[PDB]
Amino acid sequence: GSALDFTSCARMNDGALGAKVAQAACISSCKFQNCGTGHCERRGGRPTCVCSRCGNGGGEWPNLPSRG
Repeated sequence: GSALDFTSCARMNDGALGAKVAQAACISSCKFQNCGTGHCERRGGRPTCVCSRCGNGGGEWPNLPSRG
């Protein structure tokens, strides 16, 4: 489909205003999928919306912590 964005956080590169739109769009979409929050993260040059603290999936582990 002819769309301006495929990801909620594409606007992250639309200036400071875009940053707010990006984060807002991201956070909202995350909540809808049962995620505590959302933040715009760039992956492979791609400005993607990544949800943090999700019910099923966790979030992220860059340092890789312990289990318990």
